[PDB]
Amino acid sequence: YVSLADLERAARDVLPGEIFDFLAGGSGTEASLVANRTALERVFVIPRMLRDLTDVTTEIDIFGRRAALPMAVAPVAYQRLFHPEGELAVARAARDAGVPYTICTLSSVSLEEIAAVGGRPWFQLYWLRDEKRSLDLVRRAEDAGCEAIVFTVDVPWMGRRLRDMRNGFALPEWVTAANFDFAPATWESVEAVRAHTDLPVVLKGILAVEDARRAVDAGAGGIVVSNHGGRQLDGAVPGIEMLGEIVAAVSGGCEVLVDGGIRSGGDVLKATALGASAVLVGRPVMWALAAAGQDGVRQLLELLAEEVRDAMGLAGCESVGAARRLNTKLGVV
Amino acid sequence: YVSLADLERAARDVLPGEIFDFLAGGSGTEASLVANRTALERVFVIPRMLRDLTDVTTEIDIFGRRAALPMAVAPVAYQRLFHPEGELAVARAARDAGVPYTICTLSSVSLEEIAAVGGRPWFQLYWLRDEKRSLDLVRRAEDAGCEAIVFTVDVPWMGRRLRDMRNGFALPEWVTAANFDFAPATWESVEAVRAHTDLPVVLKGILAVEDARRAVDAGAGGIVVSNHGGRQLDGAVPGIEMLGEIVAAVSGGCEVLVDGGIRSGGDVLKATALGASAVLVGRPVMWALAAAGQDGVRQLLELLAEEVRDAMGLAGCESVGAARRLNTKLGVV
Amino acid sequence: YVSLADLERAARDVLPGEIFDFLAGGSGTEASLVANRTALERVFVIPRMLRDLTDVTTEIDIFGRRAALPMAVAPVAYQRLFHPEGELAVARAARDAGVPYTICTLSSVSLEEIAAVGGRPWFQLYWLRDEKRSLDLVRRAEDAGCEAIVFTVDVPWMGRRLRDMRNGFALPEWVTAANFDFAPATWESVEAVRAHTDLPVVLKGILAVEDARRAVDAGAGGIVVSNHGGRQLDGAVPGIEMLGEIVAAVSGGCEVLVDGGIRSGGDVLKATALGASAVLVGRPVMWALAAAGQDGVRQLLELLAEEVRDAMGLAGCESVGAARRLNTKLGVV
Amino acid sequence: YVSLADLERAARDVLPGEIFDFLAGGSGTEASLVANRTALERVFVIPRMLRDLTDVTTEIDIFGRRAALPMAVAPVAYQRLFHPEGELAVARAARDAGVPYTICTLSSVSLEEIAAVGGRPWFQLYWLRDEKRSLDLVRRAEDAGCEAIVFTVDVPWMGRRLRDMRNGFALPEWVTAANFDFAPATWESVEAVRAHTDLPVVLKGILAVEDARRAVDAGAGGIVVSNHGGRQLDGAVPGIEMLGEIVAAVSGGCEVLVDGGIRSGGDVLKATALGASAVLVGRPVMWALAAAGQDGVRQLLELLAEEVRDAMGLAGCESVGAARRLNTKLGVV
Ligand SMILES: Cc1cc2nc3c(=O)[nH]c(=O)nc-3n(C[C@H](O)[C@H](O)[C@H](O)COP(=O)(O)O)c2cc1C
Ligand SMILES: Cc1cc2nc3c(=O)[nH]c(=O)nc-3n(C[C@H](O)[C@H](O)[C@H](O)COP(=O)(O)O)c2cc1C
Ligand SMILES: Cc1cc2nc3c(=O)[nH]c(=O)nc-3n(C[C@H](O)[C@H](O)[C@H](O)COP(=O)(O)O)c2cc1C
Ligand SMILES: Cc1cc2nc3c(=O)[nH]c(=O)nc-3n(C[C@H](O)[C@H](O)[C@H](O)COP(=O)(O)O)c2cc1C
Repeated sequence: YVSLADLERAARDVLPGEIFDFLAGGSGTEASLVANRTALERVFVIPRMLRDLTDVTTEIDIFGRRAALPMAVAPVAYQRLFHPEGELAVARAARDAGVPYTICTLSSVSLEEIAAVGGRPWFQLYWLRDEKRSLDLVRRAEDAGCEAIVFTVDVPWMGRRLRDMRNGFALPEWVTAANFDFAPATWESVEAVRAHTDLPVVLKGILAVEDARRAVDAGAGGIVVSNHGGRQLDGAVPGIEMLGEIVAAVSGGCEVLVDGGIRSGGDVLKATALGASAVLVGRPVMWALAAAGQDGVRQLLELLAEEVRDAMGLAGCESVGAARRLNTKLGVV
Repeated sequence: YVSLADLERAARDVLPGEIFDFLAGGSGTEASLVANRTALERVFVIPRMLRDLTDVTTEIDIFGRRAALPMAVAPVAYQRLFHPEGELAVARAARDAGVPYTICTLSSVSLEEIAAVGGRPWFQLYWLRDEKRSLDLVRRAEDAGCEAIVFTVDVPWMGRRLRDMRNGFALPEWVTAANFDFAPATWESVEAVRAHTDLPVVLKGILAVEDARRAVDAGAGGIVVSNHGGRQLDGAVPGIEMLGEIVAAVSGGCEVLVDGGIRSGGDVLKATALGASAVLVGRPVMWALAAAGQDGVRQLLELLAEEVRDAMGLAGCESVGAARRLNTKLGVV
Repeated sequence: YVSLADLERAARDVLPGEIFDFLAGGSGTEASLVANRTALERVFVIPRMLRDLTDVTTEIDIFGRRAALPMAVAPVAYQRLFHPEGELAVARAARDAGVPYTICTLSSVSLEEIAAVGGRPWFQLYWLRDEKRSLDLVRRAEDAGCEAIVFTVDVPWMGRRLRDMRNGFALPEWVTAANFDFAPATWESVEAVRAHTDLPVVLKGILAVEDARRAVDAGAGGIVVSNHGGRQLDGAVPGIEMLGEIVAAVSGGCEVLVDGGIRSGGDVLKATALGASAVLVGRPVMWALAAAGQDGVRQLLELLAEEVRDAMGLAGCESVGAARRLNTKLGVV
Repeated sequence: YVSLADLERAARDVLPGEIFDFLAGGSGTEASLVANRTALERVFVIPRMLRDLTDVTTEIDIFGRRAALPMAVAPVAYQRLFHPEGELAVARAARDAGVPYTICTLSSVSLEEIAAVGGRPWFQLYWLRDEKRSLDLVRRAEDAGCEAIVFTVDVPWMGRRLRDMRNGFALPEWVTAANFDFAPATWESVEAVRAHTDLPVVLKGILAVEDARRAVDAGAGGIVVSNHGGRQLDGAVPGIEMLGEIVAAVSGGCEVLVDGGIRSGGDVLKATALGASAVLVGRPVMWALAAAGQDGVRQLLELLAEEVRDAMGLAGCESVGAARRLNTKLGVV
């Protein structure tokens, strides 16, 4: 594979169409899904030349640990839909690549099994029925060694995914929510989580500048600027279009991650030049999982690592921090 | 039906082509018809997160009455073209959904029959030959229980609909202007109407900021910012592109509605975030009528209600007023 | 015919392909030819409502004479290429419609014969070999009753029309430059013409703001803001994109006309709302001539008159002067 | 041939597909390759009229010598891939046209043989393993009569050309790096070159404004504003989009050239109107070489000379300096 699009083609061949659609689709007319890509394609980097590249490193420190790239695997529910080893295959590859892996509340393998793989697991929280059950899930994740709580804040309920409606998509009997034997989150829920863990709390799904500021004021250690891959509000702005304004407003008060449509190392460089600390990558990781299991995810992460190193050096950046100081110019496609 | 476009497909199958063209077409090159959609597709919403959604309501108060959604059925002439029950089918469904229905001067069932269905009828006025006949039509509507006079102000004469010209389109003998057994309106006509009814007068077809201000000064209770679905001046700006500037200029002096290309609950949310009090929806209501009569219109209104509730909650809005305080960002499509 | 595009289709059927290409083509990659249309399609009018339209007139006064529309027939060389009656057919139709007709230096019928048709003839000058011959041509036109000298200023030499090169296009033996039995113009040439006629001198092919100002200072009675239909510099800005800035800079010191891609009455309204006094129309007049001779040109001018009246009234304009006070908004297509 | 695109079509017919791909391709998704063309297509020139064109000259003085056009042949490695005479054919045609030819470090004929053709040779440097070998290459070029050192500064390593990867492209055994029997450059490398030659040093591949300023401060005699034809960082801004800002920042302190997508004399005029001193042209020269050897390159240069003269005169420019004072306006395509 020489690009992430090679993996997309491989996954479309292997997966049943309704499962490919569950993975690929967005809500409504898919305007926000397409806009995530349009927005990245409009950004051009202004590279710097002639800088010392003798020790080019793609590593970052985030939430108390080194990561090999400014990237983590995004939370994607129900990974056994894509390959029989599901989350364990992805987590193993992420561990071996030095990339954090986000364990989902709706994982198809229990969070303790995935955490036992090792690596740098984070845990994604969907707020449950009552505060007590939600905090017990956070405590399970912390006891299992997860390093951050990624509280998803853009799902008071799930969006209207018309491909899934039209296909009548349902989970096969062999895929379950393995952490179980939901109610809309509010700022009060965030405070309950913050008060009941020492782990950094990361709010995923922030798009408004004032919500990013409030996240810092609320004690978040990070945010993910995101429209949920275009799967929640159809017509929500792409995270990449709010990133620069959000980075300026928080002015270093928390880590600012972004997701949505990251499909190459050059896209990682664009996100960092707009001020992101790191990106999440969702669908491409599942393409690699579907195409070739653990080895497929390994190959994807090796390719992304090469593309990130390549883009950084071509742009004159010996570190991710230097990449954040690059300027950009919007173009037309 | 899971989107309004499903209804469009259904109506194209059933209607004779020349009737589909009378419904779908615009004037001239159809530049303004297409621009109504382009303009909405360029608007992206910046949703808010983590707000209390325990009592999410789509209701508004307008012109003295509660409506279940920030939406009314736009005036569309000659509804028996689309289904034998015509206006009565649409009015019944609107009444049952809690949505105001606009009775047309050129309705194919008399305004008194449609008003007898109940619900919240408004009456749309085209200015007649003389002031006396025009005021007698207003008085008929008021006596029949209509709640607002929607005075259409963008039709000094009808635009040049080339599809209708090319098709030689004419009304079948079985469709008539049932209120009868026109001259261009001016500001003097507006004053004559205002002086002769206690009902709110709503000027439909305002695009210039100074005409919106003059409408308030003239005693209008509302305006509809509209290019008449691209059927009048070809090259007229979309209403959605003037809405924000008009809302600022009137600064609460009247209700500001918008129409043209509203095709989902997400489009309703965009219109409200740009400052509209409510929208009108025209062609989709006739698609539903053609496809399945009263039950089709009911299904359309149920779908729109679900989409509006969904979009509002995903955007963190427990009320329409909160949706009007959302910010937007223009993108590229 | 219900649009000017109906005439284009008719002319393509009848004309030999190489003659259609001589008419339709531009220079180079045809970037400026296409941009003339793109630019008009981006302009949207903000119409006014509720104004008195009881005496809607499309007439203007220009260069000392009333014209029935804010339009003249652009200079197009060698009209016998398109129909055997050539310029006489076009001039007769223009006279009967009350539209000025521009007689070309490179007309295929002598300027005195075309002027004898009557109407409001203008004369277009290409600067000749020496001042004396050029002034003798101006004097012929004045003696024959031409009312204005349209000095074309964007042709120091002819542009590179690749369709004509590829086709090896040449004039048939039966088409000649009937005024004959060229050198680049300069500001000195303009002064020589101005000093040797009392007729208004109109500089056709101005795009830079400072050249429009210099034209006023040089004693021009008008300018035509134009890129020569995309036939001269490939990459020259469309006239319609410079019009507003030029109208502001001359601030009434001369008439400001525009051409390039005017294809409907709505396009005339756009040009006037951007500040033009009048437009020229070139290719569509030749489509009508090719399709149906004099009667075809008559039908084109009747259609344009109807479209201009329609667009003006729909926009609330009882006169061309009111149309010049309309505002516009740029959109995306 | 009447346009450069005629030569592209000719070269595609003759070259093996993998060699055409090595020539045509870019890195990654080819976003920067396409953007070089998009960016030029968005620029429109505002031509001036009525100026004296009696002595229109396309000549410039650059790096101490007259050139017949504001253009040089860009460095393109391994020209024997395209025709058996390779660099000698191109250099002969450039010499006869009065155009500088850039000899590559990776030329497939030795730099001394190409320099012996005569003309105005420049020499392009890729920084080698150690300073000593790199300076010996500069000294060879200077001893052979090269007039400028074009130090390429955007290749710390080569970009990821996916067409070449997919094709498994490799040099045929009959094509070698004839100057031989690389390490990333830095500002220190530039100073080493500057201190060891009296020739002007030209930094090729500058895009950031501060790197252009630093180039002047470092003693460069010129820069080439360039993204390396979209072959280095995928997502790098087109040089043409940075040119105006760079020309303002250096404020005459060095020559500012541009490359990337120049495909006509009109594109040369656009580059000069944006402030370039001259352009480089790469791929089209190789299309001409592939199509017809030396005579093909001669024909390309004659066509470009005609197109540059044509565009300059149509724009009212009797010299390249006048063309640099033209204004431009961005449009939409
Ligand atoms: C099939 C699928 C399942 C997802 N599941 C979750 C989830 O359980 N929790 C969450 O916060 N986001 C979830 N997401 C959103 C992703 O974390 C991510 O925000 C989004 O896919 C955008 O990144 P991408 O364009 O790289 O896929 C899911 C996305 C997909 C496509
Ligand atoms: C077939 C048809 C008939 C219409 N009849 C009327 C009318 O009688 N009075 C009126 O004010 N507008 C009339 N309109 C305009 C609509 O009220 C509305 O402004 C327009 O269709 C834009 O909304 P849409 O895109 O949702 O259709 C008509 C529109 C259509 C398509
Ligand atoms: C076939 C042809 C011949 C033309 N001949 C002349 C001419 O003799 N003198 C002149 O000033 N412009 C000439 N023009 C330019 C037109 O006057 C006009 O500027 C241009 O065609 C743009 O208008 P349009 O888009 O309506 O065709 C010619 C244009 C065409 C297409
Ligand atoms: C096949 C090929 C080989 C090239 N070799 C070199 C090189 O050896 N040195 C260099 O500085 N640039 C090299 N370039 C970049 C060109 O000099 C030039 O910057 C680029 O092709 C953009 O110009 P164009 O669009 O006119 O091709 C090469 C480009 C191509 C296509």
